Amino acid sequence: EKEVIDPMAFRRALGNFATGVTIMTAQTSSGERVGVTANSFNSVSLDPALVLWSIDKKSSSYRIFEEATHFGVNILSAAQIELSNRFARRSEDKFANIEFDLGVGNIPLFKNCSAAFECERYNIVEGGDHWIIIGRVVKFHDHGRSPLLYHQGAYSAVLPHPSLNMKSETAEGVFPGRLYDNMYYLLTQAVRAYQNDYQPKQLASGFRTSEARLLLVLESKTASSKCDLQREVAMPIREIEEATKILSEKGLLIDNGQHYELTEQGNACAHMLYKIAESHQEEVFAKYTVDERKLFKNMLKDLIGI
Amino acid sequence: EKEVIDPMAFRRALGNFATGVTIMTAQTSSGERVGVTANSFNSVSLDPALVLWSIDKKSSSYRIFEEATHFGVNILSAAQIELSNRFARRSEDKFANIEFDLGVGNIPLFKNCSAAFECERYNIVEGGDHWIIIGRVVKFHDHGRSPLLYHQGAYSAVLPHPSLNMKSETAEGVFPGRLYDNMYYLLTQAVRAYQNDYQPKQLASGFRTSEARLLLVLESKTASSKCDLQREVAMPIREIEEATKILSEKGLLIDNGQHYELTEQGNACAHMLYKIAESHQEEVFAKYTVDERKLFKNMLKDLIGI
Ligand SMILES: Cc1cc2nc3c(=O)[nH]c(=O)nc-3n(C[C@H](O)[C@H](O)[C@H](O)COP(=O)(O)O)c2cc1C
Ligand SMILES: Cc1cc2nc3c(=O)[nH]c(=O)nc-3n(C[C@H](O)[C@H](O)[C@H](O)COP(=O)(O)O)c2cc1C
Repeated sequence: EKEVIDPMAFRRALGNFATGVTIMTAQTSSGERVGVTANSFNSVSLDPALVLWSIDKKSSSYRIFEEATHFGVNILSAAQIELSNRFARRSEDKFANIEFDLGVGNIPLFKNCSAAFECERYNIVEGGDHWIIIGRVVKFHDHGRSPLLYHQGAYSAVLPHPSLNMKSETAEGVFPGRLYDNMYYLLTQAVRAYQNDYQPKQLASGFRTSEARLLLVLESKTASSKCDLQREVAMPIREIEEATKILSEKGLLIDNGQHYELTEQGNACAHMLYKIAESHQEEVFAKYTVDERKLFKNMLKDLIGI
Repeated sequence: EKEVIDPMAFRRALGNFATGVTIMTAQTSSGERVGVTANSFNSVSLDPALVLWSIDKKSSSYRIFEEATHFGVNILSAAQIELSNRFARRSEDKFANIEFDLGVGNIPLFKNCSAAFECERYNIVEGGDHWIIIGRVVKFHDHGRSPLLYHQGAYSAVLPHPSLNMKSETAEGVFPGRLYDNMYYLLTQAVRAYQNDYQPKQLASGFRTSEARLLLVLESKTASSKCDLQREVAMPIREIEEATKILSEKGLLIDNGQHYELTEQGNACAHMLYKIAESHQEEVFAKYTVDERKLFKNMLKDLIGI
């Protein structure tokens, strides 16, 4: 006896494992290039230096990866969401107007990535409805740029710094070291404390990141179109479609032909998410004047540059 | 003669791919049980439901994963750094004083995780100095808790929210939607902008996250133990040892046998990292009074709870 696994509910469960984001590329001697956004990448071995990913067996790009003797792994930085979206959708020329260099074996390498790996195709292994492609790394580029994150269906970023030592007996002892008493560290630890308050409440009310973002954006109806919407929620199109379907089942959203609109329940759920977020600062700043609180927001906007 | 890339430079480069953190567990019919912290996990296939990970061929736990018919994947939450560290070090009893449940095939399952996957051992594939273990998922748990991240040798958290539209001619148009105009959103965008200023300057200096943290902490924690140090910098032991070896070869750190100590050049680098962080806010808040900046800092600390 083997258990039947629902594939969409299993896909949602996998969204709990955060990953960076890559684009796998290859080009033949002929001149045919492929590039495929992928988060199935991981490392295997240091010597020999080996990495792997999993490509759909129905992919139109599989033939080129199978034939080309070399392929590249581009680790996207936080600034490359547009690249990630371009190479996630079939089109006539995914590379149109992209700048890229040629590594060994004609590997296409994008500029401004967090890192890149030039691989020789090493082995191809059966993987259910995917093929597992194992590559030997023969060259790499390590730039260190802050990476693009993919988690619970949505694009995010890495929050810097180790946490405060919150059981310390001394006042300055809360900092991991005294040079962490600085404005940058304080801001990251304020975010971390806000998230620790807000996140469990959002989750206990039954919303995951991708659902939450669609509710908050669709409530305001600011350019409610498919390309405009993707840009605002920072999610893949495949994840927008999946998340509007769930919201539809919860009675929160209507998919009227071309665009999406919340229902009255959906509007109330969006507003409930706002009140949760605003709850923490309401409590923490209850004893500050309106002027002080107005001032705090303005200094925040000054660091942001708005 | 066989040419290979430097394994330790390669490991550093792989640090650019962010991942979650798992513990892999198994218990055989004879009662032998294992748990291994791992971040080589990823998904393979939706139908059949397949995932994989890679384990070191010299692992003393491999024999039990090879014997057990079933194994678990526990996706760790942000609050489980202690569990992560516990299951990353060889030990007489990793499971001592740890609460856990048993799944199918007596899989050890930990409490308070982000998610967990019960697998039947499906296939073991040659992986250089690792074995690639493929699992068929027979049951999953989807809790959605904020995840533990691992990036450039160190533990971090997720920075939430879609980025604001910096090219907006209107104040409202900056936000992905109007309900994102709240304190929590503004804090995360503040962190984003700060990091976009700080990060390329820390990179230009040659430091990755693991090195930077060690510098900042060791600059004032001149006598910390190896346990306290792991807790303070939020890095596993194995990364601390790798990072201090790099810092030693750069001339920034000495290992006198008992403790780690920064050199004169190490101290100067720690203070430079501090200046970079402090310089952004110093420029932006120049126009505010001495007491206005004091008020801002005090309000941040109220948010934190210190
Ligand atoms: C975040 C993200 C991760 C993805 N990861 C993978 C992957 O690991 N493997 C895969 O085959 N497709 C993945 N895709 C989908 C492919 O990008 C998509 O099928 C492909 O670009 C379609 O073009 P093709 O049919 O020419 O391959 C991913 C898409 C997104 C948005
Ligand atoms: C964040 C992190 C990720 C790790 N990932 C892996 C991995 O993917 N594969 C592996 O074999 N070991 C990995 N390790 C190391 C093992 O956890 C460690 O070697 C093991 O627990 C040693 O015990 P054993 O010799 O009894 O297996 C990782 C350690 C850490 C801290």
